[PDB]
Amino acid sequence: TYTLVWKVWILAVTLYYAIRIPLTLVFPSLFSPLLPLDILASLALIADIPLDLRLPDLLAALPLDLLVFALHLPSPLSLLSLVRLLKLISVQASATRIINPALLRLLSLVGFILLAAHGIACGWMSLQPPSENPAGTRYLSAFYWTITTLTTIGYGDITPSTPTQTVYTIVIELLGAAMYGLVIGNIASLVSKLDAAKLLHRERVERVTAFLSYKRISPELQRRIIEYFDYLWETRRGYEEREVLKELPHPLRLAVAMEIHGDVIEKVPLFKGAGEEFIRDIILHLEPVIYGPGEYIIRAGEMGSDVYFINRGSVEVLSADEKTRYAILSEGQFFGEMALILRAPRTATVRARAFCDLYRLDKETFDRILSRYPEIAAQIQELAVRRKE
Amino acid sequence: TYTLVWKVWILAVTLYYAIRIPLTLVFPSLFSPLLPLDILASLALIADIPLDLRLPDLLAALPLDLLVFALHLPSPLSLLSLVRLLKLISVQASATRIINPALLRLLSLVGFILLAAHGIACGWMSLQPPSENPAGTRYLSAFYWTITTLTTIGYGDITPSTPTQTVYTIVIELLGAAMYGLVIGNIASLVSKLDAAKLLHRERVERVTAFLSYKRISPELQRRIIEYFDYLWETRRGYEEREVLKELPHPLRLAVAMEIHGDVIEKVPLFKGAGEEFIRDIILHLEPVIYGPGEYIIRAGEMGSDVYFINRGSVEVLSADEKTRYAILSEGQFFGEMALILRAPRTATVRARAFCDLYRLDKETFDRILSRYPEIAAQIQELAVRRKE
Amino acid sequence: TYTLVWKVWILAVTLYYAIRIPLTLVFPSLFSPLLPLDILASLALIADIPLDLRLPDLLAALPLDLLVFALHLPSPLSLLSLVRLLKLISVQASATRIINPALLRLLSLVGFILLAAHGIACGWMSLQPPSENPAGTRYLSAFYWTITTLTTIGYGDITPSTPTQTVYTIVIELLGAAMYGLVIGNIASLVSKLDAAKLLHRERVERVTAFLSYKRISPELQRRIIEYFDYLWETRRGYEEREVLKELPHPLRLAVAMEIHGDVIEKVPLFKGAGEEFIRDIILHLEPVIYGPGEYIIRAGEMGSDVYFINRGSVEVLSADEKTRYAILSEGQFFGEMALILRAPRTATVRARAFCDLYRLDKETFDRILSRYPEIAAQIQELAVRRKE
Amino acid sequence: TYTLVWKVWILAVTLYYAIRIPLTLVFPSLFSPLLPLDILASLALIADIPLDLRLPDLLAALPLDLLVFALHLPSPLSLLSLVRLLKLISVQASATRIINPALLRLLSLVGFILLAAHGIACGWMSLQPPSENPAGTRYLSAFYWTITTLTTIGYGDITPSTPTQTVYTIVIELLGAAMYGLVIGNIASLVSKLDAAKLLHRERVERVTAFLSYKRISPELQRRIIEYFDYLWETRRGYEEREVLKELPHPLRLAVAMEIHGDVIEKVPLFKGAGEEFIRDIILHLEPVIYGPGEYIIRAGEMGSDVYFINRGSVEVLSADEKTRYAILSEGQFFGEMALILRAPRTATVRARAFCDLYRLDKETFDRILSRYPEIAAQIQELAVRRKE
Ligand SMILES: Nc1ncnc2c1ncn2[C@@H]1O[C@@H]2COP(=O)(O)O[C@H]2[C@H]1O
Ligand SMILES: Nc1ncnc2c1ncn2[C@@H]1O[C@@H]2COP(=O)(O)O[C@H]2[C@H]1O
Ligand SMILES: Nc1ncnc2c1ncn2[C@@H]1O[C@@H]2COP(=O)(O)O[C@H]2[C@H]1O
Ligand SMILES: Nc1ncnc2c1ncn2[C@@H]1O[C@@H]2COP(=O)(O)O[C@H]2[C@H]1O
Repeated sequence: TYTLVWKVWILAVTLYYAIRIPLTLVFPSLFSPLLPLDILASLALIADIPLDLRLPDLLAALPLDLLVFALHLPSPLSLLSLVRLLKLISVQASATRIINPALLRLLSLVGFILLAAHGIACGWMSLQPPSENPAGTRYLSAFYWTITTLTTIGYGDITPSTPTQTVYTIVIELLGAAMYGLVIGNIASLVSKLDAAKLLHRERVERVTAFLSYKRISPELQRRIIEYFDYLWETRRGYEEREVLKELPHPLRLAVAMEIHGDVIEKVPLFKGAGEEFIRDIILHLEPVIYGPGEYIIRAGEMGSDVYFINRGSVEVLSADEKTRYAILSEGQFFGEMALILRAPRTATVRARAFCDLYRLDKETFDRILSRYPEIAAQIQELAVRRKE
Repeated sequence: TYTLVWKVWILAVTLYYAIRIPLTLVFPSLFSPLLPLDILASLALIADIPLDLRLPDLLAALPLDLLVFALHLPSPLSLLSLVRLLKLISVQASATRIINPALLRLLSLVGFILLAAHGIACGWMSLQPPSENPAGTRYLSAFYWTITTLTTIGYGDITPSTPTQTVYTIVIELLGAAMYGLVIGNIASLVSKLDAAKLLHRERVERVTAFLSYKRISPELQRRIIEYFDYLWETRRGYEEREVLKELPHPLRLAVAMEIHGDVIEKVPLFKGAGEEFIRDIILHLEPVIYGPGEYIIRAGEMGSDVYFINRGSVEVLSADEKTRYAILSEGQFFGEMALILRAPRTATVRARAFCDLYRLDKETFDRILSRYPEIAAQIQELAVRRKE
Repeated sequence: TYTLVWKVWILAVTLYYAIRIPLTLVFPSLFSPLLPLDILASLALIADIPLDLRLPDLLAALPLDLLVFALHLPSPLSLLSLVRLLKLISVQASATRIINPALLRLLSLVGFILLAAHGIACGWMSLQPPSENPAGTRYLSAFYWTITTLTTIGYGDITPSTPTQTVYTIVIELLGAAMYGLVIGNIASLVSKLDAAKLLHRERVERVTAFLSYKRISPELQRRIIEYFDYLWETRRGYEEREVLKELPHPLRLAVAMEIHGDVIEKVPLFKGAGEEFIRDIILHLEPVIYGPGEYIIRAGEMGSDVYFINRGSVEVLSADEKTRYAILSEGQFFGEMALILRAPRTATVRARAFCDLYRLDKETFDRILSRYPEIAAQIQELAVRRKE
Repeated sequence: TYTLVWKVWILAVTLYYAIRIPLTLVFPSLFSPLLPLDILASLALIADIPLDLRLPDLLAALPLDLLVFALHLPSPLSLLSLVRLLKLISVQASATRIINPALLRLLSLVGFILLAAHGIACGWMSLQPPSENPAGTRYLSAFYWTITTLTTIGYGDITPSTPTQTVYTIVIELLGAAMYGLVIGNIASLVSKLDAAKLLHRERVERVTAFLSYKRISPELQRRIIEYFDYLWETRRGYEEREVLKELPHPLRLAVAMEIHGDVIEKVPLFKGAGEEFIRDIILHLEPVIYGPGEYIIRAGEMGSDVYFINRGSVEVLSADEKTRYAILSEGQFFGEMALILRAPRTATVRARAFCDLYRLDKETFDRILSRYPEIAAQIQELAVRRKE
């Protein structure tokens, strides 16, 4: 598309105006050689209102410039040529519609302050006696004074000497030295929001760890609490899927979930090739859970019935005691299905070989699934009746 | 009413005192020509206590001024004429009872600091040797010094030279340079609360978008999540009606709801002209929901029964498959009524042609409505039995 | 008690040390006339460890002073007499155990900074060439420089001139100019917590009012929403009783409730003189609710049964229509009792004459009360059977 | 282990580089005697990439130094030797993996600013005319100027005099005087998080106390609310066990609970020596509760059945009236067991002699325990039948 190119070009034109117009207000020797480079940017300003896809555009586009300097209008009225700076109040919002915004906003404030400093320096250069000095060093001194005043440092090596300069510096010391604190506060607060996810996984971890270390916790447990937390930050960046997705409506949430959980989908044998309405009914009820190594899930005799679907990692099935391990299950399989099918207590124990994450599904949705969909229930039936040895 | 006029006049009088009294304390040549303009404001100060609809008013109204300058009381005791400044401590609270308060408060703090600066400058002008200089430039220099000190810039071009001036500037450098930081912090924090609604629709959108862009989401879904969010900001400003209205009591909430949801009311045929107690029983249970274009609502076979009332936009009804579209529904109509009436599963599918918002009503309130109100149930009965083709 | 007197005396002694010890470190001409006033404060320092009802006390109490100046120990080692300042690190915490703490903390930080400024000024006075000047003006100049540096104003009229002074001022410009910002930030944040209740009733009111004024709400409703809110702030200061009292345990909550709701207690005829276990069972289930004038409570035909106990204000009972008003009820009475007793729908309508607040009690606790306590049920029975006309 | 030693050594080497490299950039007379101390640190830099258990390490380890000064490369290109400072951007994160982090982070920011100040001072020393002055005082003056500028104090005693110096000081006054505010804000905010637990027990206590003191609460109740709160802070530091432990998964939560509640375990006679599956089923359902002295728990006639296990303190059993105290129970015992066993109302009253904390267990888990485990039910049966006198 070319809308990005046009927006970048408009930004370039409105920065050209911002840098140029006060500087040519101070020095009238310009605008004679820079004339050909101004008509193009002026006709590229009235051609932006038709490209709607608004009062700033109406006021700023009309060529109020190029005549103020033409008729050589005197000084108390020549300040009305400054209205071509009103594109910024819209550009700062239109540039947002393109990169993390917490980054685009951070930069826009920085340019703004470097434009305000230039404008104030050009203002201070004007109301001075005519001194036979080069223009470049005069601008350097004016900008040095403006940065000294705005930062509330105040060296005092160069200070006002006339009542007009005194009033001007009072106005600056109030206004600019207030917005510098304001903009620096905003930027300082918004730098701390570049991370967002790192901060919460750290606040949560510190909150848990302070309480754990306050008590006389053995080193072993304290080893695992910090390993799980690191695993969660690595694989999920501290995000909470549920907590994010209860802001969206139901169809958008379903569409997002069917792509987010698309890894466990087409992995287990019994989901793919089993219709498209079952896969929509069951996708929202799959919830993630993490079990670390050397940790138990089923303890062979408990109530409840919660099928567990292996996403990543290997799970090991054991008896009610340590003896006679049956087998080992891997990625894309599941276990714990006959607790509700046969109406019997748990008949085996399961551990985790490594950091394996897996999806747990409740009993109510599961027995509703059995009561509604016959052939999937039959497949579970034959798998359970075969799994008897 | 004239209470606004009287309050504005009292504000004008208490600003006249604030600007004048220290300035006439410094210069005793005044108060001779300004006498006729003082008696009116003094008699407009004792006439405010009777207009109650209070200790500041009691202390400040009594003409302690106009005698201090009369008897020409000496300097160490003449400072007791400053008590006419105690109207501000009430005026700053009484002006609130009139425009967003987050705007009225922002301005009141700005005037306060420009009054404190003037008072401090008038103070610094006093304890100086008598210099043969014009009064205007002397006030300008004093105000320049006060603004330099309060802003913590400190050029140092004009500095104290006597022990009394040194003690005065120590007092200012502590006290005023503390409240300047305090007031600027308050104003900086309260500028960010002018928006309120824009901020939350932006924090929520960034929170969702960061997680969406962290994953490998296709561009299509990412297109719709941001279109819905923009539609919600345009039509609701990011507000949450439920979340706002669970602070009010039940009768106030009902009265607010019957005006807020008054658009869907008198629009559908079966609500207006159907009593006034049904319309009170059902107004609180209507909840809004948004469905975007190309999105499904009913999938022809599901459980549940939730009638959907069309507020704005057109909804299209389809079969269990793509073939044989029945008809199209428009603004002010509804669908999905016979799921509970006939005790049958959903017999049709519905999509959205554009961004249509609609109101969903639960099954419990609906069957209670059927069990309580006979004639509305009969109207639904005849509409359902006619809608069989 | 005398513990307050002893604590105030200890504060006076530890402020005497704080003001005196660096000042006598700078000027060795003292400590000769001030000797009798030091032994008393020194023996009032070793007598505080026995009054336990602790390392700061152990280190600071031992008379390390009074010998440093005695043997006239040289300068590089005389700084070890400063350890008598270590009582402050405990006093700042012990003074809390006495007035809103948000006020006591605000003042303690202010004294701390005025002690740090004095200590730094006394430090700067020392490493100077011997100048034949009065001591008072020298201290004034040193304190002026210290306040200029700590506030980050920096006039620059008096500046370091020796390498030792340069190192000292670098140390101050880092350390003191950091804690001044720190302490001022703390004080600025904690000034805004003096109110606490005013802020929340204002944030809530603005949050509701912004949404109400965004919509096209009639002036009448907007009149009542703001009157109720003002009534709630006047009678409850914006507090939420429930929200406060679910931090306490059950017995403390019961003890607090039996005193808070003691106004409605011994007011209605049927509670006082009706045992002490019923009054404990029912005190926690009474909840407050506010109904404004011209507002309805019962609409004659609804389901539910919620007895309403009149706390303050008059309530008016009406028929199902406007005609034939029955009577008027006043403070200390109740209504709406036979909805559950006779198993009949509501037979009357009730309005509010003015801003009357009243207590609502649910149906489950009420019918449990009827099922458990016989004589109160009999009293309700006879009152209901008499109230048939 | 030796990984801590290696990490400390790497920190020492990267601080040696940070202090040395700009200082030898300014003064070329060095690097001749300091050569033997550089080769060791350079070969201790390429030996860190193999010890992985990464682009900063790749760029910084290659000996780009030691040749820039060798060939005596000119000034506009000699600045490329600064790349050996890129270890800090990793070291600041790797030092975290070792002491409360809220302390390690506080210190890392302080070193960073003292390194930035040194770098800026060394920069300012360079672009100066050659003055016949000692190097030490020149560095002292440069560092004094850098600290004056970064702190936004600005004495102005020494100021730039050349255009290059003016551009340099503009760059510093923007950049360094922005990050000084940023880092000081971060450190000021993070100092207030060293406590964490103290703050919440204080915010909660103030929130409760403001409401209690707003009402006309008697002094007696106000005495106990503050004693319980102090007891809770002493024995639990204001922590909420439940609220912390609903962030961990179920097996980690169980493992943590079986160590946290290990005090009440092996204390009561009937838990230890009663299997290992009962002790896992019941450990998560024990919840703590605190009852102060002179407070009632059971009032002899109520419904419900909640066994109470004595952790610490003595509990006293009384009749339905004051007469005929039966006995006294101590640490490690329990009461209130026959409310569900005999299906009878409460037959006794119990008070608290002192601040005794105890564990309450609900009725559903208790009757499930009775229905599942026979021998523990039999032990409760025989204890209840013996406890009949
Ligand atoms: N021999 C086996 N081979 C494969 N899977 C098994 C075997 N024995 C038990 N399982 C699985 O392990 C599960 C443990 O709990 P369930 O009894 O609910 O259901 C069990 C089966 O899913
Ligand atoms: N031919 C039709 N004309 C109008 N509305 C229909 C038609 N067919 C179905 N509907 C509506 O579409 C709804 C789809 O779900 P229900 O079966 O619950 O109820 C259905 C009717 O409200
Ligand atoms: N004539 C009356 N005198 C006093 N109270 C009444 C009278 N009529 C109705 N009430 C009360 O008003 C209540 C309205 O609702 P209820 O019918 O639940 O119970 C009613 C009584 O408590
Ligand atoms: N004489 C006694 N000796 C020991 N314990 C008792 C005695 N009488 C009552 N209790 C205990 O006190 C409890 C009070 O409530 P319960 O009746 O539920 O169960 C009671 C017993 O656990």
